[PDB]
Amino acid sequence: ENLYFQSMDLDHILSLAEPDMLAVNQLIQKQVNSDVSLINQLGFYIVNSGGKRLRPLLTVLAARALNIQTEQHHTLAAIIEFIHTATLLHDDVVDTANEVFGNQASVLVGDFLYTRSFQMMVTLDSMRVMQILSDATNVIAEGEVLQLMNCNDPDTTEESYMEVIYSKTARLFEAATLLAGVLTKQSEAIENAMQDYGKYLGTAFQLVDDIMDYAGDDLAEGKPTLPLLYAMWHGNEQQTAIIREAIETGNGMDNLTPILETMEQTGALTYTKQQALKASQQAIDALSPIEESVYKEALIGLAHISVERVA
Amino acid sequence: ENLYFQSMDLDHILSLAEPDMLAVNQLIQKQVNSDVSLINQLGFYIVNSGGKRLRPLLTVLAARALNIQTEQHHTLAAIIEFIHTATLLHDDVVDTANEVFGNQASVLVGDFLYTRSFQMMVTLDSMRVMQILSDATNVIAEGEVLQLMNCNDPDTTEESYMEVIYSKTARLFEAATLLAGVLTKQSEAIENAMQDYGKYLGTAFQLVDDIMDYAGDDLAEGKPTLPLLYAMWHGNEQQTAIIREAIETGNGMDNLTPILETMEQTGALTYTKQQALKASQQAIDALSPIEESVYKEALIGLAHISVERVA
Ligand SMILES: O=C(O)CCCC(=O)O
Ligand SMILES: O=C(O)CCCC(=O)O
Repeated sequence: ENLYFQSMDLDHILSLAEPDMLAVNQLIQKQVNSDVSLINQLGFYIVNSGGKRLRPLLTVLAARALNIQTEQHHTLAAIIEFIHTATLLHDDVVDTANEVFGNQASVLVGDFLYTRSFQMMVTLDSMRVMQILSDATNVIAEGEVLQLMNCNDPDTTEESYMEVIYSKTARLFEAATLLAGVLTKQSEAIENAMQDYGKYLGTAFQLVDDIMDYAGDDLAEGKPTLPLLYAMWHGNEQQTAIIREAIETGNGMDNLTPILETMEQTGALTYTKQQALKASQQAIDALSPIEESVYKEALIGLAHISVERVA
Repeated sequence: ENLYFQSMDLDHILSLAEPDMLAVNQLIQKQVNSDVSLINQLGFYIVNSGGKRLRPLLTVLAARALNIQTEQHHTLAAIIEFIHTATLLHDDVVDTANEVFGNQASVLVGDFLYTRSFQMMVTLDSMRVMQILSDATNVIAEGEVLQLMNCNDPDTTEESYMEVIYSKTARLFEAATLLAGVLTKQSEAIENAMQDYGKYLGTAFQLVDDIMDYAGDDLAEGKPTLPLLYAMWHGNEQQTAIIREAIETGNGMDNLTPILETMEQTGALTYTKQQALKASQQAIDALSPIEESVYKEALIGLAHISVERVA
């Protein structure tokens, strides 16, 4: 009887969003602009298709699900993607544009994007927007530093890993969806609903990323992600010691297959997949208060799509 | 007859400002804080005496010259110094905390300070403050990129050099003094007066810095500053070619004394000193509309002090 039993697939999501996404991409091009040639060249290299990405998609779908009557979500989407791009540039120094243009330029163009995003925020003329994004971006910075601290630390806890995911990835998604609610003057209940959707969706996406690494860039650098940690926690004495050493010394690739084996035997990747599935469902469940629309259906489909590669 | 004929000296300026400056330094300590250990350690290393510096001094003197009735200038001073410190950290990558803690951490803690400064701005509850500082910080980023472009470029013009000084140094001073006017709800005329004071003061300070380099860190890196450029422009054919090559190749120290000689013969350092003197006087002249007070006298003394080492 239910003709719309299937969740919305990616092609339909992307077709639905396309007019908004192309408008975001155009705004990003016009906003990347400065008189300074190097900014324009590095900018082109890193953000020429910036409006055609996941965080802008989320943002425009959220705003349309909330019946936005302006084009302020195009500005918001560009802000969010500039924050993401600035973060990426800076993270690749501390670990690409920095390989191509140097650490220095990548840092400074990161700052150019970052500061420009705040200038765009000011055009929205909302102190609440500034509060939300200044809080979010400070959290991101803290999360990136916490991540850098955890590197080579085999005593990293599950809670600390999850705090890194939350701060460095999920918080920006959470802000984007909350801000769609702010711009459209929604109730506290609806704002909370959208905030939770973003937070959990972003969590799902990062968990899946960490799974797909092993399904070993992280291994190489001594990065303690959940699959590697969980394998260490549940492995036999020799397995645990191999992984501890890999984390401390970065020599994991010399024991690549034994480590991958430990992950299989302990169900470490499975456990991480379970956490991703949970986040995805929590995101979907958060949208209960939201009015039905094709944009709501797209947000639900995105949550399904986030964990598709993992089932 | 005039018992106060002498401009206020540095000891009197610093004594007058000390209660405010110690309050700024305390706020900076409390605001540097996070749960993340590395932020607290790098933070301590770079900003533990941040409230005892030139930009906070300027800011608190400006606000008191405008009869501020709150302590919002302590927040402003901390914001300005966080912006400066974040910039410095980032600039030292692209060229110290990065030598000590690594490029990566220095970049990210820079971002922590930067984003925290915006969170502090939000506490001032003024959209105009956010507009001014988002504009200023984007200008700084652009200026830092323009500087990086000019490096090793012997065709850099005087106008381009001055644009770098204006964007990378003077604009932040200009914002600080303008913002003292914004916080104390001054007229447009008084705001303009304070803005100009900061702009010209910051210009003076940077010119003096560039003079004092030669009075050869810049030489080493192919940096085209006014003294080196002017020497090239006015030197004989052999002198000009030596300096052109030094800029392009960074081999200037192999011709250290001939270059220094060219600067002497051409009056290149003198010409730059003349520009610094001019900026200093323009700053003093901008304060004409400001009500008399000991804080006004301190601002005037600071402008004199800026160029003292050069006369
Ligand atoms: O509701 C707020 O104003 C706080 C925003 C923090 C966030 O959830 O992203
Ligand atoms: O007056 C304004 O609102 C613009 C501030 C730019 C500046 O002079 O620093």
